[PDB]
Amino acid sequence: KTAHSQGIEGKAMSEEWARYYPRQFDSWKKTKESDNITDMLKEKPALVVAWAGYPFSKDYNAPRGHYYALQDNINTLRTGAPVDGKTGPLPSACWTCKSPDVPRIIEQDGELEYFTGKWAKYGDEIVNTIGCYNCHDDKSAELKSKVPYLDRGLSAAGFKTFAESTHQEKRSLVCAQCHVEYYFKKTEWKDDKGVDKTAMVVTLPWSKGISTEQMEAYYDEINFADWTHGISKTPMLKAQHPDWELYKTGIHGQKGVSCADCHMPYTQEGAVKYSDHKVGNPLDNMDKSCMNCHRESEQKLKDIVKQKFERKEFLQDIAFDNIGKAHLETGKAMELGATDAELKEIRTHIRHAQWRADMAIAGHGSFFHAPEEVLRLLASGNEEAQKARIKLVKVLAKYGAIDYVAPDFETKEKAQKLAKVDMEAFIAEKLKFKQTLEQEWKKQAIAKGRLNPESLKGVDEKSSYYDKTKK
Amino acid sequence: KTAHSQGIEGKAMSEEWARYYPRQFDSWKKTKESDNITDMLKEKPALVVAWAGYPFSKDYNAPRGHYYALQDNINTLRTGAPVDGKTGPLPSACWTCKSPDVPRIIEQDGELEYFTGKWAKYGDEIVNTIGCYNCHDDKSAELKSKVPYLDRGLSAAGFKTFAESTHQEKRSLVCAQCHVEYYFKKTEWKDDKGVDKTAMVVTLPWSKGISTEQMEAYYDEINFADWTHGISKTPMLKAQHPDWELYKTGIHGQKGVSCADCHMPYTQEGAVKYSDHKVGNPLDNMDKSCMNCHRESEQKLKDIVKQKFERKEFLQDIAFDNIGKAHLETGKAMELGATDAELKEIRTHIRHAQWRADMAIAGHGSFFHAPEEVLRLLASGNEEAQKARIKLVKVLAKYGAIDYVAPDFETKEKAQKLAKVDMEAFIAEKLKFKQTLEQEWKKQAIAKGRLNPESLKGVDEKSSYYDKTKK
Ligand code: HEC
Ligand code: HEC
Ligand code: HEC
Ligand code: HEC
Ligand code: HEC
Ligand code: HEC
Ligand code: HEC
Ligand code: HEC
Ligand code: HEC
Ligand code: HEC
Ligand SMILES: [Ca+2]
Ligand SMILES: [Ca+2]
Ligand SMILES: [Y+2]
Ligand SMILES: [Y+2]
Ligand SMILES: [Y+2]
Ligand SMILES: [Y+2]
Ligand SMILES: [Y+2]
Ligand SMILES: [Y+2]
Ligand SMILES: [Y+2]
Repeated sequence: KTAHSQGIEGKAMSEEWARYYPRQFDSWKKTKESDNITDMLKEKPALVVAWAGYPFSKDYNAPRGHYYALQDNINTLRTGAPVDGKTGPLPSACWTCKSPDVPRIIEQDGELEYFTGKWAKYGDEIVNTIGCYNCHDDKSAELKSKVPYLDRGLSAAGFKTFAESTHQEKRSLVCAQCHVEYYFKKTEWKDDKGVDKTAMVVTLPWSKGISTEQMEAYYDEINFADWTHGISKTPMLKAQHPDWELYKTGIHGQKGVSCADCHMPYTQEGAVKYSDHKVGNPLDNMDKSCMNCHRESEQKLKDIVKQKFERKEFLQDIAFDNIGKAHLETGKAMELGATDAELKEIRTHIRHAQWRADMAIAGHGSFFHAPEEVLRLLASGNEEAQKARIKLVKVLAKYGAIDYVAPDFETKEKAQKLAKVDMEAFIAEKLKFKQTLEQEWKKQAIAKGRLNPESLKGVDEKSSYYDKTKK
Repeated sequence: KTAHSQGIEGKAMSEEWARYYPRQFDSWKKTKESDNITDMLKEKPALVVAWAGYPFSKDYNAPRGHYYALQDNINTLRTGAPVDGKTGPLPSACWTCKSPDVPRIIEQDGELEYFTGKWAKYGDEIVNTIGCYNCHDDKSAELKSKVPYLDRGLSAAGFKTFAESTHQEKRSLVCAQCHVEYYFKKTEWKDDKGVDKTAMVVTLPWSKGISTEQMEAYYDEINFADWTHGISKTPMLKAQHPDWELYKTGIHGQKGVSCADCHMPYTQEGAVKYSDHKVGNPLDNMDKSCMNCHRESEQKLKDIVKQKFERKEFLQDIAFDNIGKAHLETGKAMELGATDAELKEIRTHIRHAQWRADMAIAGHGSFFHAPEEVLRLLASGNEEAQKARIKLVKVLAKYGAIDYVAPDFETKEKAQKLAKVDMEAFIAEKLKFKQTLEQEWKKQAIAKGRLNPESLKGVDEKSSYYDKTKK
């Protein structure tokens, strides 16, 4: 048994586990070191055109340390600027994979109630970032999945549930609670007091399997769309960090190497043996993350990984350039009078092209986890995009614009202009929110004893729109 | 020293080495077991359209056992039907990588003289198939490169020559004498007797490096073209088995694993240790070819290799379908009056699209040797093809054929019709050649003591146009 077999008071605050596990706590807090903010819209402006009409066209950055998960969720322009617990653009489900307070609230008020309402609803309750309680039982300290949608997805796909999986499988599944692709399923229900409510439930699109094509069939079957494209009016699908799905069928995944083997390698200091909890870039310490299984040179392995990234970049830029042009050319055809019937096939191609390309790039480590599937997906997506463009030439020609040249979107500024994103307004409104309601959330959370000031150190120094220099 | 330190009389006939190396000779002759003839034009008819106007549109089969190299060189419709030593469509260089008689003749008459004249020139001299003398010194038995163009290519690319390479590197370079991409360089010269002659010299396009793009730049720089496309009139480049080039930068190649490690694995019978000379499919005996370095399941490894082949197939069919359509659409534009100036950019795209796609598929093991580069190449080639097709829509529209639908080529028969290949005539003419001049070549070679009847056992049972049932 553990030294806390009856549980841990205040379990949602990771600091509460420190007295029992100083090593794991100290390494866990070190993800604070990964504070870089890479603005993906700035690096890949084609993404702005791809996501026109959707929140990702406003703000989208690369992943950084777990230490910043909650604050980034608050800072992203995607969550907008609520003025109370009933306003703001996004639902409560947006907190789900950012805090140990989520399982706390779910175990308290239930899954449906948790998924009901606005993101702003839990502003002064969900205040701790990815912690011990997201992956560990507070009595046995054993690995556990705290989100019901994971098992439901696993079962639907023909996989064993978390409880029925091997220990090695669990070392990856704890990550899969969050590092997977999902969608929100509008779910109607009624609470104990007889009140009819509507929940937006996190759902893994795995009922037909976890391949990109199977998920595609899943979404098409239910005629689902995350949004109607702002330029092409195509019914779009948004892929979000399908890290586990892509990893699962990559060679390491097929071999049984777990996320933890590379990202949380075992370490030994003296006679002390434990798992490095500083989840980050495995290449930072290859002797612990790679050289236990590989006998070659570290530099050679790093050069190989770099090559994989370069291949992905090559195909990514091609696919999204054609996807972007397709969206714009469809928008031009629309302006000229093209009917929905004339654009149906084209829009279907675009929907599929971007779903495949986004699934390939949304998982930031996929270029390494599953290189070959990533390249195949980008090639497949590009082909669908070009099929759409070949057809668009004919539609444009019919309306007298065969020589139309889709506008360029090589800078974030130009792309957001094409996507009609009023950044100045969004940023101004966001800053107001941060200076008022956000501070009230934190003040109240601290007053109630749900949040310890210590955890906020250097947590709000950067975002894609401001930089106090370094988080 | 060896038991034949002064050399081997009749060294070009591998049977002559049997008295010294029975083990290697016995395994070497077993490639006779790999007699399957896979008609690639039948399996992938899109290749016929791709090679319209070129010999490969007539006959192109997958590689089989070394035992059949010489006979297949004779049987392929590509070498046609000469009536004497001064006729036939192809040059003497076509024997180069098919027989140990090649180095014999080169060391005798010199490289330029060997590369001068028709393929038919050496019909009764080059009669032994890939043998000991192609890779071994007949005095020391040490590995050697017998073709001067390999070192010239290696040096041009910044690589060490064969003599300066490590033993492990030589275990791959002996294969590279033949398993590489090349082109024929028209070379003018004058013999000792003062006669001006023209040679077609095998040349490795490596002066800018061995990557597909570098070779592409090499060919474009010298404005080279293997042939003018029969349908699109595009200046085409033909890629031929760039096995080593693609392997070199694949992970096994980067790690230093040699061709021999997988294709000629070390074997031990009792106290006897030797290299398995039955060059074939490593998957036939993974315990010798893979399991010495891999600790997983053989079935799992095989399933992974199968997956790689499926990914390659997926992209290959897409790329060649668009390449085929591009050729046909260009031919249609030509029929309508499109000028060379109007088609220049399109033809450049087609040339590059097919060069990249052909480089990706011409090496039959590349899907495994360098999976990621193969997928990237097929994706790149397809993109160039689609760029050509988008432009072709506009050219076709200008001439009133915007709704033109390129004809289908899903069967070898339909494709060869589009490529205007008179198979009946070619096969009839070939059979006549085989029944007359070929038999005379063999009868004379046997009479002169250059060929032993033993080596012909079951060697001429199959081809892509006849099957006595099984070679
Ligand atoms: C949900 C509760 C999560 C669990 C469980 C795990 N991760 Fe995570 N991860 C999550 C978020 C929201 C983020 C973004 C943080 C931000 O503010 O940007 C991440 C980020 C990572 C990263 C990036 C690290 C870096 O760039 O420095 C990695 C490498 C990563 N996550 C891996 C990972 C692994 C291996 C997990 C299981 C052991 C794991 N995460 C669990 C959310 C959640
Ligand atoms: C779990 C199933 C998740 C849900 C539901 C949402 N997010 Fe998430 N988010 C998750 C992970 C594993 C990651 C890291 C890996 C990656 O590819 O990003 C993230 C990251 C973020 C970030 C930081 C990166 C960025 O996009 O700027 C933000 C700002 C973020 N997530 C916001 C967010 C919102 C608003 C959500 C509701 C729509 C949401 N996430 C849901 C996992 C999960
Ligand atoms: C999920 C993303 C995790 C978070 C957040 C934390 N831990 Fe963890 N922990 C995780 C894994 C995958 C593992 C390895 C499990 C295995 O047996 O292979 C661990 C392990 C531990 C252990 C056991 C001893 C060890 O291997 O180090 C302890 C005691 C532990 N973790 C404690 C702990 C604490 C205190 C955390 C919060 C600060 C914490 N973990 C977060 C995954 C995750
Ligand atoms: C070792 C063989 C690994 C396994 C198994 C997994 N990951 Fe990984 N991951 C690894 C590398 C070398 C890299 C590239 C360098 C980097 O840190 O980016 C990655 C990357 C990621 C990322 C992207 C992080 C970022 O761009 O900021 C994420 C989010 C990530 N890995 C998550 C992750 C998960 C959840 C895994 C199991 C499903 C997983 N990785 C396995 C190496 C290895
Ligand atoms: C052991 C548990 C492993 C860890 C930790 C890492 N890798 Fe690995 N890797 C492992 C296996 C079993 C395999 C498959 C080959 C085999 O022996 O069966 C691999 C393969 C690779 C490859 C080749 C795959 C490819 O390039 O497409 C690379 C380049 C590779 N591994 C890199 C790598 C790096 C950088 C790691 C640390 C972050 C790493 N591996 C960890 C087993 C294990
Ligand atoms: C030129 C003299 C060659 C040398 C040296 C090597 N190979 Fe070869 N190989 C060559 C030809 C002309 C052919 C085609 C034979 C035919 O009649 O179709 C081949 C074929 C192979 C194959 C196919 C085996 C099969 O399908 O059963 C393989 C696997 C192959 N060659 C590999 C290979 C290796 C590893 C070499 C070096 C040790 C090697 N070849 C040398 C011509 C020549
Ligand atoms: C070495 C540099 C070569 C030259 C010059 C030529 N060939 Fe070849 N050939 C070579 C190899 C390594 C292979 C096997 C691998 C592969 O991808 O095929 C081959 C194979 C053939 C075959 C059998 C397969 C087929 O195409 O049907 C034939 C019939 C063949 N080669 C004919 C041939 C001709 C006519 C040449 C002159 C233009 C020629 N080869 C040159 C290596 C080399
Ligand atoms: C090139 C394609 C080869 C042909 C044709 C033949 N051999 Fe070979 N042989 C080759 C390699 C790559 C190797 C391994 C070299 C190393 O040291 O790693 C060998 C080796 C031999 C040896 C040495 C002992 C052994 O490893 O088995 C002998 C005595 C030998 N080869 C003999 C031999 C004979 C008699 C051949 C014709 C029948 C023959 N080899 C063809 C490559 C090639
Ligand atoms: C092991 C890691 C290998 C190395 C190193 C090389 N090859 Fe290979 N090759 C290997 C496999 C598993 C396969 C696929 C199965 C098959 O036999 O086709 C191949 C295939 C080839 C082929 C294609 C043969 C055919 O389709 O008939 C050729 C011509 C071939 N390999 C040649 C070859 C050469 C010359 C190498 C070094 C440059 C080489 N291979 C390395 C496994 C391995
Ligand atoms: C040792 C000399 C090897 C032989 C023989 C074969 N492989 Fe290999 N393989 C080896 C290394 C060093 C690596 C790179 C990973 C690492 O540990 O550094 C690999 C990798 C693979 C992979 C992963 C690459 C990928 O999938 O993209 C596969 C699938 C693989 N090897 C398969 C394989 C097969 C089928 C072999 C026999 C024909 C084979 N390998 C031989 C080392 C060696
Ligand atoms: Ca989604
Ligand atoms: Ca060539
Ligand atoms: Y406490
Ligand atoms: Y990062
Ligand atoms: Y130890
Ligand atoms: Y003799
Ligand atoms: Y074969
Ligand atoms: Y042994
Ligand atoms: Y790979």
